[PDB]
Amino acid sequence: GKISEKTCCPGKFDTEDKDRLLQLRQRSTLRWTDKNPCPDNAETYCPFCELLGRSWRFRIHFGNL
RNA sequence: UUGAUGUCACGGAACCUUUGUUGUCUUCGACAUGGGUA
Ligand SMILES: [Zn+2]
Repeated sequence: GKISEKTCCPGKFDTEDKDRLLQLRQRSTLRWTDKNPCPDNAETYCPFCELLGRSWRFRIHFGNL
């Protein structure tokens, strides 16, 4: 879970409005800590939650190839 | 030409069955051609 001096929480992969999602994850998620995910109203998010884009508005946007 | 907090599709052998095989003496004789003369 270390990345530089920071440590990543488990991320969040849990959506209440399931029917929005065309696909749902069937595989298990890899684990590295017992700690809970970052709060949904936090200001500061760990690097994994930045990569997830959880921090019309994107933080990391992938274009098509 | 995607939409985003969730994609094991490297998650799936074009695989399985089917005889290029059955039948046949390297033999042997009468035939071609269209008129001619009253
Ligand atoms: Zn986090």
